Amino acid sequence: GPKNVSQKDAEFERTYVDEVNSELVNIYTFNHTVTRNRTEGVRVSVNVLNKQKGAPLLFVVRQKEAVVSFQVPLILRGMFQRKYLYQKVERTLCQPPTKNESEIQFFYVDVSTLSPVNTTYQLRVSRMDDFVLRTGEQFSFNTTAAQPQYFKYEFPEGVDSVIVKVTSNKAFPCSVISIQDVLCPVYDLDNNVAFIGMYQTMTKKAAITVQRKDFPSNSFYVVVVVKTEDQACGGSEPVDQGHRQKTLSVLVSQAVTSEAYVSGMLFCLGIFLSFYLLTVLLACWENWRAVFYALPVVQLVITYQTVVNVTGNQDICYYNFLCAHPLGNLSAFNNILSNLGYILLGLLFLLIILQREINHNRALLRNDLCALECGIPKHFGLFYAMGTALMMEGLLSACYHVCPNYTNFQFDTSFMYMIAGLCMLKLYQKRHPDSAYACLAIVIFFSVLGVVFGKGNTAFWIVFSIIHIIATLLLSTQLYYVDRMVLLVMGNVINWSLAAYGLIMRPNDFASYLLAIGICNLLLYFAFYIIMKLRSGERIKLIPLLCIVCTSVVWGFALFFFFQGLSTWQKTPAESREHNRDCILLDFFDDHDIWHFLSSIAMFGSFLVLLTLDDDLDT
Amino acid sequence: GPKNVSQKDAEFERTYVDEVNSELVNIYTFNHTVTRNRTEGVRVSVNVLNKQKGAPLLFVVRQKEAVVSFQVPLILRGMFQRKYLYQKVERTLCQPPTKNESEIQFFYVDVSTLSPVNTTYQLRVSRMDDFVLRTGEQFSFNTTAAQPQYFKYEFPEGVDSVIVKVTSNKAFPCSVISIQDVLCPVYDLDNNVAFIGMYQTMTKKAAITVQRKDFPSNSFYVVVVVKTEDQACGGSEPVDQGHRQKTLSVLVSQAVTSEAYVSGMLFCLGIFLSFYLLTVLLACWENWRAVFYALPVVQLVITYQTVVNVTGNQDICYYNFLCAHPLGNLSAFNNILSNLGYILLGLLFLLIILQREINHNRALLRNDLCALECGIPKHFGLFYAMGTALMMEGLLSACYHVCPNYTNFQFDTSFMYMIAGLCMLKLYQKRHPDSAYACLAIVIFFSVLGVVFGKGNTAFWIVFSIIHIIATLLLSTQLYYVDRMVLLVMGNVINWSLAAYGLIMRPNDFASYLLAIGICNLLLYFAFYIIMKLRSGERIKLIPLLCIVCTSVVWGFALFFFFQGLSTWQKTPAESREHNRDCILLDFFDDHDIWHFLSSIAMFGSFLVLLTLDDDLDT
Ligand SMILES: *[C@@H]1O[C@H](CO)[C@@H](O[C@@H]2O[C@H](CO)[C@@H](O)[C@H](O)[C@H]2NC(C)=O)[C@H](O)[C@H]1NC(C)=O
Ligand SMILES: *[C@@H]1O[C@H](CO)[C@@H](O[C@@H]2O[C@H](CO)[C@@H](O)[C@H](O)[C@H]2NC(C)=O)[C@H](O)[C@H]1NC(C)=O
Ligand SMILES: *[C@@H]1O[C@H](CO)[C@@H](O[C@@H]2O[C@H](CO)[C@@H](O)[C@H](O)[C@H]2NC(C)=O)[C@H](O)[C@H]1NC(C)=O
Ligand SMILES: *[C@@H]1O[C@H](CO)[C@@H](O[C@@H]2O[C@H](CO)[C@@H](O)[C@H](O)[C@H]2NC(C)=O)[C@H](O)[C@H]1NC(C)=O
Ligand SMILES: *[C@@H]1O[C@H](CO)[C@@H](O)[C@H](O)[C@H]1NC(C)=O
Ligand SMILES: *[C@@H]1O[C@H](CO)[C@@H](O)[C@H](O)[C@H]1NC(C)=O
Ligand SMILES: *[C@@H]1O[C@H](CO)[C@@H](O)[C@H](O)[C@H]1NC(C)=O
Ligand SMILES: *[C@@H]1O[C@H](CO)[C@@H](O)[C@H](O)[C@H]1NC(C)=O
Ligand SMILES: *[C@@H]1O[C@H](CO)[C@@H](O)[C@H](O)[C@H]1NC(C)=O
Ligand SMILES: *[C@@H]1O[C@H](CO)[C@@H](O)[C@H](O)[C@H]1NC(C)=O
Ligand SMILES: [Zn+2]
Ligand SMILES: [Zn+2]
Repeated sequence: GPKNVSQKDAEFERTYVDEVNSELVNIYTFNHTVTRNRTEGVRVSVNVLNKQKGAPLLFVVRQKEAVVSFQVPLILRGMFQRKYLYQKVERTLCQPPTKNESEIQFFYVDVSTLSPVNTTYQLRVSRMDDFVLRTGEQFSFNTTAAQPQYFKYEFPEGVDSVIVKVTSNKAFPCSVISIQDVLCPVYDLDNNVAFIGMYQTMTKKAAITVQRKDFPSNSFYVVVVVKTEDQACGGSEPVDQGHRQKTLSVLVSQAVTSEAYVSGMLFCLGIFLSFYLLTVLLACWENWRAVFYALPVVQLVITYQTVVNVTGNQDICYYNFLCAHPLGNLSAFNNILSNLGYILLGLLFLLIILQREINHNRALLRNDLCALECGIPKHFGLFYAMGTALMMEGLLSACYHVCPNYTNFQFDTSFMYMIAGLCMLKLYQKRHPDSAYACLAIVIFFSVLGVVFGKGNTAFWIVFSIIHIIATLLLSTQLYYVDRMVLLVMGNVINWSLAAYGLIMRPNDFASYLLAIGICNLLLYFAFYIIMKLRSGERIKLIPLLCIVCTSVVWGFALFFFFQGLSTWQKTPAESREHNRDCILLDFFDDHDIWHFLSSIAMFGSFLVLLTLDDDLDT
Repeated sequence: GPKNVSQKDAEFERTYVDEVNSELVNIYTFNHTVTRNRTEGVRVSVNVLNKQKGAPLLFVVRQKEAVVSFQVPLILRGMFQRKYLYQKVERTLCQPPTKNESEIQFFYVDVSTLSPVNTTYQLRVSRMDDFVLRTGEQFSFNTTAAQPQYFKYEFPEGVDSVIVKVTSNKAFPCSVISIQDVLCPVYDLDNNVAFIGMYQTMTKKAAITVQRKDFPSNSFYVVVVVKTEDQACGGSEPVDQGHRQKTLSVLVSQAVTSEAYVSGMLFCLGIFLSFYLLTVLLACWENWRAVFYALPVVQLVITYQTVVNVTGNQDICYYNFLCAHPLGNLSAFNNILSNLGYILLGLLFLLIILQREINHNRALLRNDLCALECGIPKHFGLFYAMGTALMMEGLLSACYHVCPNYTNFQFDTSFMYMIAGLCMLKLYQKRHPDSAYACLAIVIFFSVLGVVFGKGNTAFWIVFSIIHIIATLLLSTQLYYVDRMVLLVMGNVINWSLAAYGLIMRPNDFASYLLAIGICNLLLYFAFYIIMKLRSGERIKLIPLLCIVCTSVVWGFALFFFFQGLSTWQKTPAESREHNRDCILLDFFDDHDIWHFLSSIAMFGSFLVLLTLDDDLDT
């Protein structure tokens, strides 16, 4: 007649080799017994042998309630009208749940083409024996840009959230890992995948935190889809592309139940309400025996945070996805407690100055002669800024850590130098009792130029490297005697030891690097201040000296953890996600959160250097 | 046998009514003669009559080089697992260009289902006689969420850019208008549409500017896709949804060729190099006859601008899409020249102060007695700020107008009050020659609270309304005699006339509204300053008075155009795009760009009030 329609009764796990004309159509009738409980996923797999350029095979999979139709050799899209041609196509068949416990279910495969030559294909329908994922058990597979895959997970009895971790041992097939509910169809194509769910482009690691209140089915599909071009991960006639494949590994493990939150917050209070206990008991017994930054920052952040929450495109906020414990609508709630050190110490510092000035004033009322002529003259208008600034660093970082990003970046660390600036100002306002804000603004502007060029050319880096060493020998002679020539020994080597470290690494983060120059230069001056006392008639009581060794150590651990993550921020969040790590402390905090703890203790303990350093000069 | 396969030879523009079992499949063989030049688009259309709940029809359209397969009644997705069921499906068939001038082309339709009851459908394949769009000719059609449509445009001989304008007379089907190249397939589904191209959610208006350098085919497809739920436009068992349809209208018109740019830029220079000409000729003949805002602003903007340029999601930047002439990578280049008034007048102002102070200093060298005791004492450290501030308002608005948005919003107008503040400070520093920055920061913070609540509840508005009238009677008695009680007459009514206007409209924009309070309150004080002179022995020369009438008028036109668009910024850029308008002046500038022109002339002409107002007090 017009055409030829052949109706074979097909079988699972067998390979059929056949031929189709422009005048022949093949229909295969597969059938499987589905069970309500032990769902198994069917998976079709076709492969056209030595196809010419004439006309594709057209494959239709007809279930009871869905039609899925593709054409082999599949042709996929590049950026600039580039085409890729895959000879081998695979697809898992979505199928909805059943009201009966077990029932027989049919589906048909229809193979046809409109080319006048006998095309030979290779059809094999095989059942998946590893569909449903199990909690805490690794699993490996393969996928290409023509053969997307997806697996099922269903939450156990009494697990309210999991974290789907997917890893790969190599870089450049670029996968997308979407997470979708269990209602057919499954959006596992390059165009479909971004439609719904909450995805994550991966290169070596992806981690998605899932909570079963969003899934009334108590289950979800994990969908892995490779991409034709690697531009979104930092890479560089149809072009056959079947030679490019990706091996992966998926592990689903339960998240922290509820105690890591309670035992995490009872750790911040336990070591900062400890200082309040300590100083009060130390002071009591012994004695008688800015807004211009608050406004623009926050309202951008609230706008930016909800975007992912309402879109599920997790390439926006540069969290540490392996340790990011959500609470409410906050996706990294453990990076916000970490900023309790500033809010609880920058305030405690102010209380110290209050009573210090209040205790002082009574001496004038007592008509003390010392208060008028003995000791360095009082100036507590700068201490009230250091105490104020610290409290404002734990508020512009708690707002940065709601979506860390290239845009949001300057908010925290730029204000950090201000704190370091006041320490530099106070020492110079001490010895020479008779401005720098431009330099802090310049540094921010330089970091802004270092923000417009953070991944800037290495030519820019050596420009900064050269300029820094010029400013190294410039400020060297500003404060310049055997002891004086001792200064330039370390004052120039340490800066060399840092600028050189820049070229060896070229951290994509810049402002955070300048912070390293900040302390590493400043911390030297403290010694330069102390060596003045030791090599003169000046002395040190045990109260200030004790606050010198301790704070010189907490600046050691802090600068260690501040270095544990320094390159853990790159372009293309897919690359920046390769560096995430599990939670070190209490399984709630990681390296960075330790830095927010140690920095606030390093700084507060260096304020109480200045406060009591020149307190032996009273008499 | 196993099934029944019927092979009909079908015909165009006829309606076939047939039945299918779980044991019958229909195959229709359509054929059309395609021509290289006059491409016509085929369009299938199926409709299932009184379908039960059992099992869908499955439709496959098999061309020579593509398979398109759906299932009727189509089921579409809501937000929270809501399903919608369409009984009627339509689709235009994509088909690639032909190497022959004209050739016969076949395609098959396959109708089959797996339900055991005779389902009756209604298949009609009809050719489209209005496929290819023509330049400058309106065109109307219809579409639903099951029947997406797309049309073709190909650029004429010598037209380098067009603007696709689509309008609708009603609001709430939410369409998406993508623009894609002419390579099959066409992504005209809810999931596909966002994949590639450059789309725009519409409610009443959409306008996409297209440039044929991005399309080597010299043509593109305009794709219209309705949406099931109206949430993205501000709205509120499967639920049958075929009763909801959208009528549209598409007009493609050529953009400004090249002269609107040259004749636009030769308009900014012609009226600001005019002032330089004017004042120099007026002065010469007659006489002898901050950085803390530059850094955070810009680098966010460059990051934000390229996102649309690399994604084509034009619901991000709140341009005026009907008048937005691109140049380079800037999408609204006519909103950036408009800010040449500040850069060219805030600088000219400084030149005035220079020679004013330079001419002054020689009087002291000449040992003039007047310069020491006659006239109000000189203080040009505040004028050098007003001249500096103006130049910095035409730089934080030229950076805002690269993507206007809720986040980017505060950059320009917040700094505007600073300029108004110095004018208020100068007058009070004049009469009382012996701070407000907190109020400007508070206003920004209040506008920040008005930014966190811009669309805030009307309860918030009346709070501001009540508080403003309290501050109306508060500052009234600060500066308080028949003339003194004249002050409170207008000083309180005008503020009432504004706060009341707020409740009648409740503009979603807030900071811009506060600007209206800014001038409308400030502008009254100028009169309050002038009425002091007129009702005393004080006088006015013709040089200052001339600069009073003129600047009181340019504050009339400016506040007119500043009101022509005040609600033209809402939530959901689909709604905010209903308010766009064509270009008024030179077909390059619109209402807002006139405001950037008149504001800079209104301000500069009010500085030269203060400069020369009290210049009759010399002797
Ligand atoms: C369902 O498919 C199976 C194939 O897996 C069919 O079972 C075959 O039946 C034939 C005829 O008796 C025998 O070769 C075997 O019993 C089966 N073949 C196998 C297991 O390879 C079965 O007929 C199909 N069901 C229906 C209703 O057609
Ligand atoms: C993924 O693909 C790789 C091939 O790239 C598979 O590795 C092959 O299969 C087994 C397992 O090692 C060996 O017998 C072959 O020699 C392997 N080939 C190579 C080149 O290594 C791997 O098994 C696949 N992963 C699966 C099936 O889970
Ligand atoms: C292409 O389709 C057309 C239908 O539009 C077929 O033309 C029909 O041919 C029959 C047989 O002679 C006659 O009824 C008319 O000539 C046509 N019917 C119409 C116009 O309604 C034509 O046969 C098809 N071509 C092929 C090769 O099958
Ligand atoms: C879009 O649909 C409307 C119906 O909602 C069509 O209007 C109908 O068709 C013609 C044109 O006015 C009239 O004879 C009918 O009475 C109209 N019905 C109603 C209720 O107004 C309109 O024609 C369609 N647009 C097209 C086909 O371009
Ligand atoms: C296939 O078509 C040919 C026509 O040449 C003829 O043998 C018959 O119609 C069909 N036979 C089979 C086995 O399909
Ligand atoms: C199982 O499914 C069949 C349809 O194949 C249906 O007729 C039957 O009612 C179902 N079982 C029960 C217990 O309802
Ligand atoms: C293959 O093509 C030949 C034409 O040479 C034709 O006779 C034959 O029927 C086709 N199919 C097979 C299975 O040989
Ligand atoms: C349809 O199937 C029936 C079987 O009951 C039989 O008439 C024949 O096989 C087929 N007839 C037609 C016209 O398709
Ligand atoms: C027109 O198309 C046919 C295929 O149907 C092809 O054989 C022929 O070569 C084409 N015409 C020319 C001039 O190449
Ligand atoms: C409709 O269903 C009946 C069963 O009652 C069956 O006999 C018949 O073949 C079906 N088709 C038509 C066209 O009547
Ligand atoms: Zn931090
Ligand atoms: Zn503006």
